[PDB]
Amino acid sequence: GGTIAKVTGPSTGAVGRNIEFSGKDSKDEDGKIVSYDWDFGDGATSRGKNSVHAYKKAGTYNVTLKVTDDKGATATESFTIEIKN
Repeated sequence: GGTIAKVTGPSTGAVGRNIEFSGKDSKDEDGKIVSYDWDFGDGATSRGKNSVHAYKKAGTYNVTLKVTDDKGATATESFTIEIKN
């Protein structure tokens, strides 16, 4: 009930194009979020509230964001993106 991850991005994209994802709307109800860990669903990862990824192959990818708060609690949320050739 405290901390929530939120993922903002496009539901579709194209192979080879840089796609911007944001965690900006993530929240700790009683403190601050200190880190943003992304997994783009193709083995790639990144850190930072606003992160970027290009997919190398068509597919449907489940992007996850794990946020950590200033109490060390974590929360994860998912976002599905369909990448066409």
